[PDB]
Parts: sequence; structure tokens; C-alpha cells
Amino acid sequence: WTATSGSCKGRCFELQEVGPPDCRCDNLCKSYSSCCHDFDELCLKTARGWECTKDRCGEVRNEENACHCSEDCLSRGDCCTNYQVVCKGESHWVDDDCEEIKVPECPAGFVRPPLIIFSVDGFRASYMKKGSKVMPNIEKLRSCGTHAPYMRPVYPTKTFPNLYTLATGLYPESHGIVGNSMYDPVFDASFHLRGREKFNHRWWGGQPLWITATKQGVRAGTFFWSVSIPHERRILTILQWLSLPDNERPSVYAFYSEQPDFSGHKYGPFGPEMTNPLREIDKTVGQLMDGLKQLRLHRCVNVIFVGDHGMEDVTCDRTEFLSNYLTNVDDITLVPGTLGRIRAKSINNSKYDPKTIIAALTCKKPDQHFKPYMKQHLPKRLHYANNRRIEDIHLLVDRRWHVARKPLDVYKKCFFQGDHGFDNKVNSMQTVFVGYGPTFKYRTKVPPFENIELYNVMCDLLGLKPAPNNGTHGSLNHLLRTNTFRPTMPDEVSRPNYPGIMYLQSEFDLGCTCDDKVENKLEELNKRLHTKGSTKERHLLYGRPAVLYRTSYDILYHTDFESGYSEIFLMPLWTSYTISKQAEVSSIPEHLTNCVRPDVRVSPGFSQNCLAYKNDKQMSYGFLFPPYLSSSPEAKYDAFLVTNMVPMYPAFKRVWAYFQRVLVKKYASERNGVNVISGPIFDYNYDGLRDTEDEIKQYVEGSSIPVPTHYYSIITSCLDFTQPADKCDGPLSVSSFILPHRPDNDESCNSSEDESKWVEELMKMHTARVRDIEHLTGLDFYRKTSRSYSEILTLKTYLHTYESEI
Ligand SMILES: *[C@@H]1O[C@H](CO)[C@@H](O[C@@H]2O[C@H](CO)[C@@H](O[C@@H]3O[C@H](CO[C@H]4O[C@H](CO[C@H]5O[C@H](CO)[C@@H](O)[C@H](O)[C@@H]5O)[C@@H](O)[C@H](O[C@H]5O[C@H](CO)[C@@H](O)[C@H](O)[C@@H]5O[C@H]5O[C@H](CO)[C@@H](O)[C@H](O)[C@@H]5O)[C@@H]4O)[C@@H](O)[C@H](O[C@H]4O[C@H](CO)[C@@H](O)[C@H](O)[C@@H]4O[C@H]4O[C@H](CO)[C@@H](O)[C@H](O)[C@@H]4O)[C@@H]3O)[C@H](O)[C@H]2NC(C)=O)[C@H](O)[C@H]1NC(C)=O
Ligand SMILES: CS(=O)(=O)c1cc(Cl)cc(COC(=O)N2CCC3(CC2)CN(C(=O)c2ccc4[nH]nnc4c2)C3)c1
Ligand SMILES: [Ca+2]
Ligand SMILES: [Ca+2]
Ligand SMILES: [Zn+2]
Repeated sequence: WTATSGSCKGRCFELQEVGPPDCRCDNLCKSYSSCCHDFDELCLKTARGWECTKDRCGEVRNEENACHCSEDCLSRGDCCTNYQVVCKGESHWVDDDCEEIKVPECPAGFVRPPLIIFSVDGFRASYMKKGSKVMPNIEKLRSCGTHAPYMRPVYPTKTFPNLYTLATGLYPESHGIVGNSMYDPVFDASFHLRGREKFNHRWWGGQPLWITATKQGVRAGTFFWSVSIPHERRILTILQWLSLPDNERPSVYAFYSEQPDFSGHKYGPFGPEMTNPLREIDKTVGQLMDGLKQLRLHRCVNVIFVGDHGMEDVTCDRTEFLSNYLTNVDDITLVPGTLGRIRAKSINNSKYDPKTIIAALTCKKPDQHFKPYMKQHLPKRLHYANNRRIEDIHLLVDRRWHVARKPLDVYKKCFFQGDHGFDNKVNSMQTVFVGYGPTFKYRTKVPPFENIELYNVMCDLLGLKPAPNNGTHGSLNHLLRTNTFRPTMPDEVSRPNYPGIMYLQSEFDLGCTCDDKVENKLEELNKRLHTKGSTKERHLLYGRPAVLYRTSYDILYHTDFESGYSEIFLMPLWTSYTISKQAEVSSIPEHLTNCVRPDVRVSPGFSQNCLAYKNDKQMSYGFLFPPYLSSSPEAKYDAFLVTNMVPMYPAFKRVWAYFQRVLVKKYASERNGVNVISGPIFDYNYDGLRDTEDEIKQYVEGSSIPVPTHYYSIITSCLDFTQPADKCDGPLSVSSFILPHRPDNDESCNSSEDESKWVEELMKMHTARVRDIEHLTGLDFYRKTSRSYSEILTLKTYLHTYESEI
């Protein structure tokens, strides 16, 4: 109930909202039914259009036009954005040469350059290029400001998760908005786009930009709009807000466009109908820029132009139904679309068996267009698991296709030509980003960047301090003209031991068969120098990884590889090694095949044993420094130390082997050397953060040897590949992955063939940023380089997509 009898005489687009049932007149009163009776009248004016004709010039002010061309309009704040143009013979903004904005040029009373966040829905990355002809304003912004080729959204590439990520800098698994659709088990309730539930604040976590501004005494415009306010009125309202007396006037404002998403769903991404909704936007950007010029603000405001996701060609026929894969299709409940999520229809169903459901969905049709995962097994770069609103069963869907539950859910429950929500590394899903303003650079391209990073930029731009988020503060300094944030390397918490020889073979009892007992003054001295580290700047190019939590670990040196061995986890946390282009792969000689040797540097108490492995028919073992890539047949013995051993499933061993044996040399060739760091990853809680001892769930049977859930690798070389990895004195180049340590290869439908045909494909799928590994290992890389720390952060936010050209 609401008694909407109060008036809006004077509360037109008021900023603070009123507590029910006194009627409201803010830009959202519509969505809550509770507008003021005269709201429509007083605040949705429409007469004479949105543009000043040449006759309306210097008219007598009439209070119920939509905007005014009367001589007072400028200083009343309600001029039409083209008023100066027509009536006072001024040019449109777009018709101006871009001038470098060296210092911010603000009218007095403006403490700080205000921020305008202009968000356009579904604005695919390539619209900038393929549309430039019909978008002159948006092309000025881009070319004169600072843009990236494309901005990577987040999964799921849906509207709500992506808009609240921009405003929080948090993954959806963190803010809790994990789809446009969303059942919550604890709340017993569903969140849908149509309905009122979306308003309950209980779905929304983290601190959005607007709350962050306000908590710190920076006034914030309103960010959401009622869908019934026309865009031209939206811009007038913003320009109206800008005319407010200093202490009533917001510092950060927001525009939102339903286009081009709305059209794009109907015509596909480049339906020839699409040219026109694009023009609208550019027209609107024109109005906004024209209005800023009106107010002498146009060289003082920072505008951010940005999308939430792109659009892809998608149609009703390219739809897989599950009722073609299952039997009891009515015992589940599916969240369908460009991605499937599955759950029981009842938890009064204890006869629900998720293993069976997944099974019945794996490689079941030769050209299957989705793939089932349990949520913990999704690529870690998606960060889509650590929430109870995300169902344990997920269906990752092919670009261009849909998943639905039954045929009856599609014909009467075809029409459209485009959808969105696919894997976020897909090129059709990429969106846009330009920054124009005094605080941005002038005619400057920046590399692609994930959207999680904007919140930090926006706090910087507004003089705020960022609430804890998932971006990497400083990683986007290369965008800004001046930076509030001087980022700083985190201090090392744990210091390493550097253990010497302290044990004799006989003190060990690991049950470790080896054949190595045949063996000077020359190189009985050189090998000593290997275990001290005369080759330490050969295999550790960027300095020792920093351990950022409290533990006891050792630095073990060798001829070919350095490792940080954990006494607690009983394996290395990292192994680093250079493979120059001239490196050579070799075989594992017949006598040395089941060779596992005791490490006389580490206690038998802090070593693993071969016996637990023999007794475990589920577990085999593997090696971090590959034996295949030994420098000498003498150095090859080094790779067989029990301290280089890690546990591997036989199924995973296949993937691992091909990577070490084949791929490492491959890259080594292509990039003129690579430095490879590798190690385990323990994340049983799928939070994306390193597990500690007390949370280990799996052990190598009958031992204290914990089983990694993933294994990672960082592969770095010179960015200028004409320099050897181990002499690159310029920017770097990296690429990483985090493969799930799994006992089958059911993820890979080509598994039963040659590794040459499916491994490299599975690695590309599970690629990751160095930063992601950093969260998962609690480590910190690239400590000793010649490069700026800001440059290094950018490096670590990088994701290799293995996609084609945008
Ligand atoms: C990306 O970045 C984000 C953000 O930085 C990372 O997410 C953060 O990660 C932290 C580590 O997991 C986690 O810390 C938790 O916090 C627990 C509860 O904290 C609650 O209060 C928060 C208040 O916010 C304040 O914000 C500002 C300050 O900036 C203030 O001015 C305001 O006034 C506020 O007070 C609140 O944000 C948080 O909300 C969560 O829960 C809501 C619903 O209940 C959600 O709507 C909301 O979205 C949050 O939910 C997310 O996080 C939870 C995990 O906590 C996750 O399960 C959800 O799926 C979702 O993702 C809370 O309400 C706190 O209890 C924890 O401390 C326990 O564990 C530690 C471990 O040692 C103990 O030291 C401690 O004693 C304690 O143990 C106690 O509880 C145990 C079990 O209950 C028990 O056994 C033991 O005996 C003790 O009783 C812990 O510190 C943050 O919650 C989280 N923040 C966010 C935004 O999600 C994320 O990791 C990053 N991702 C990656 C991979 O990089
Ligand atoms: C970037 S920011 O400045 O930080 C920011 C952050 C947030 Cl959280 C919100 C905004 C402004 O948002 C609004 O004004 N809202 C109302 C209109 C809709 C979005 C929410 C369009 N919505 C659909 O319902 C829809 C659209 C496209 C779709 N494609 N497919 N389904 C769709 C559904 C509702 C700006
Ligand atoms: Ca959207
Ligand atoms: Ca964890
Ligand atoms: Zn859409």
C-alpha cells in the first residue's frame, strides 16, 4: 500500500528517496508504483520536442516544454542540448577538433572533475569499427580519449551479473548476483527479471560505487532508471543535476541504454536493422556532450563509455534439449539459455544422483553443443562456483547455441536472432571501453582488460578508497593521466630455509627403488656449485616467488631447476626452470624408469614415500621438472629426487606427460625460450583461494601426502621474441593454465586418441591469469625484474585467450 497524495511540485528527480507511503518523485518511483500523481505531469514534460528550432530561439519561457530556448534557460539549467548551437551559433561538440585536455578546466565550485558512467547494454566490441561511420560522437570519444580494443566481461555474460560487477569490482560468485535468473536455497526464493524480488537488498553484496562514494562523503547520482523514462529526459536530468548548487550537486552520475541489446536480440548482432539503434546512442552521446559544452563542463568531466557484454548469432533451431539426453527430465529443474544450471526439483528427493546426471550428459552425441561440469571443475578463470545460488551442475554452452529442458519449453513456453551469456573468452561476447576526460590520456590505446578492474579506476577518479574487491589496484594506471594509487609489492611473510646435505641414504625408508650407483675433481666441484646456485639466475629469471602466508619451506637448488619445497605439504609449491630454444628433449632410459631417489637435503620425515603410491591403485606420481628436459644424462638423476615428486592420477598423467614432453619444447621454439614455473594447487572449497592444512580433504592413501586439485604453470618469455627468454631486457610475455587434477578425462571427448589431438585444446580451455594462481597458491611472482611494478601488475592480469582477431 502507498498513499501517493503528496505532490512532486519541486521534488522533480529528487536525489534522496522518501519513506513510504509519502509518494516519491525520484527516477525510480515508477518501478515501485509509487510516483506522485503529478509526476507524469510535472517531471515527464514533452512539448516542442527535444531540440531548439531556429524560431524557438529566445522565446518566452513556457514552463511545460521539455526544454527551453528562452534567454534564461542556460542559467536555469533546463536548456535543450542544442540551444547554444542553433540559437547562439555555436558548433556541436563532435564538429570540434579534439584538444588535449592537459589540466582539468572546471567552473568554480567544482572541487573535483565529476564522473559520468555511460553504460550501453549489449554493445559488442567490434561495433566500434564496423559502426564508426554512423557514430561520429562515439568515434571522437574513442579516438581522442583512451580506449581498449575490447573489454572482457565476466561469466555469465548476462546483464545483471555484469552491471553489478562493474559497480563492485567483484565476481558474481562474490556479489551474489550470479544470473538474471537465480533460485536461492536458503531464502527459498527465486530472483527473476520480471517481478519484485530483485529489489530486496538481500541479493546484493559488496559495496557498489554509489555506496562507496556516499560512505566517504561524495554525493552520488542515482544509477538505475525506470524503463519508462526516455533517454533524452535522462540526459536533461543529468545536466540538470550538474546545475545544482555546489553542496547539493552529485560527483558521480550514471546513464543506461537498453540498446543495442534490445535490437540485437531481435535482429542478431549485425542484422541490417542494427544500424539505426546504433545511431540513437551516438545521437544521445552527442546530446550529453553538447550539454556539457553548454555548461563549460566538457573539458572537466570524465566520461566512461562502456558495455556489459556483446551479442552473438543465436536461433531457436540451434537448441539442444535435455529430453534427448535423459529420461526423468521432470525430476530436475534447469536454468536454461546460453548456459545451463541444473538442480533437483525437490530436496525431498534423496534419490537424486548427480553423478548419473552428469554421466548421461557426457560425450553422448558426436557433435554435442554443450558440456556438463560439476561447478568445482569449471575453468578457474570463470570464478563461478563459490556461491550457493550457483547449482552444482553447470552446462557450458557452445557459442551460437542454446540449451533447453524439453521441446515444449521452446515453441509454446521461433522469434529471436541473438542472445548472450556464453563463456567470457568468446569473441562475440567482448564489450567496449573508452575513457574521455582530463584524468584520462590523450589518443591512447590500451590492451584489453577484464571488467572487474573498473571499480578501482572509478574510485581513483573520484578520490575514493576502494572497498575490498577482486581487481588488482594499479593494474590500470597505464590508462590514467595521474594516479591516486602507487601500488606496492606485498611483503614476504615466510622466509625460506636453504638446507645443505644433512642425511645419509640409510636413514631413509621410503621404499624407493633406483639404479644410479655408478660414478673426479673437475665436476665433483661443479655439481656442488649447482646445489649452491651457480645456475640460479638461469632458471629463476624474475626472482624467487614470495610466500605470502606462514609456513616452513626450503629452497632446493639443482643444475636445471630450482624449487621451493614445503615441509608441510611434502612437495614443492613451485619449481622454476628455463628451456632455451636450443634445448633438447630426451627419453627416460630403461634402467631409470621407476627411479625415485631420496633427497639427502630433506628429512625422511619431511619426504614422501614410494610405498603409499604402490599401495594406492588410484594414485600414481609425477615430476615437476620434467626428466625429458634434463641438460645432461648426469643431471637427469636430479629430476628423480623424492622432492620433485607430486601425486598424479593415471588419467591426468597422460595430459601432464604430453605437456612436458611435447609442448614445453614447442613453446620454447616459438617464443625463443620459456621460463616455466609449475606446482600444485589445493582448493577443495572452490573459493579460488589457497587451502590450508586443516582443509585437505584428499590424501594419498595411508599417508600424509595431500592430493592437489589442480596443477598450474606460468610460461614467460621475452615479449620481443627476438630476444632469448634468458636475456630479455624489455617487456615480458606470459601465458598460464590451471588444469584440474582429475581421475578421468571425461571432460575431453577425444581422450581415447592421441594426446596430439586433445591435450593442447584442454589447456587452452583452462588458461588463467598469473594473479589467479597467486590467489590459489598464496604466492607472489615477478619480484626481481627491470620492469615497473605497474607494468608487472598488468602482466599478471593478462589472460591468454587463444582466440582469433576481434
Ligand atoms: C574477491 O574479493 C572478495 C572481497 O574482498 C573476496 O571475498 C571476501 O573474502 C573473505 C574471505 O573468504 C570473506 O571474509 C569472511 O567474512 C565472513 C563474514 O563477513 C561478513 O561481513 C561482511 C561485512 O561487510 C562490511 O563491509 C564494509 C567494509 O569494507 C563495512 O563498512 C560494512 O559495514 C560491512 O560491515 C560482508 O561483506 C560479508 O558478506 C557475505 O555474506 C553475505 C550473506 O551472508 C553475502 O550477501 C555477501 O555477498 C558475502 O558473501 C560472500 O562471501 C562468503 C564468504 O564469507 C561466501 O560464502 C558467499 O558465497 C559470498 O561469496 C559477511 O556477511 C567472516 O565470517 C569470515 O571469518 C571467518 O573465517 C575466518 C577464517 O580464519 C576466521 O578467522 C574467522 O574467525 C571466521 O570464522 C568464524 O566463522 C566460521 C564459520 O562461520 C567458524 O567456524 C569460526 O569458528 C568462526 O565463528 C571471513 O573473514 C568475505 O566474506 C568476502 N567478501 C565478499 C565481498 O564476498 C573474495 O575471496 C575474492 N575472490 C578471489 C578469488 O580473489
Ligand atoms: C555500469 S553501472 O553504472 O555501475 C550500473 C550498475 C547497475 Cl547494477 C545498474 C545500472 C543501471 O541499470 C538499470 O538502470 N537497470 C534497469 C534496466 C535493466 C538493467 C538494470 C535492463 N535490464 C534487463 O532487464 C535486461 C537487459 C538486457 C537483457 N538482455 N537479455 N536479458 C536482458 C534483460 C533491467 C548501471
Ligand atoms: Ca545486458
Ligand atoms: Ca580454498
Ligand atoms: Zn540482452
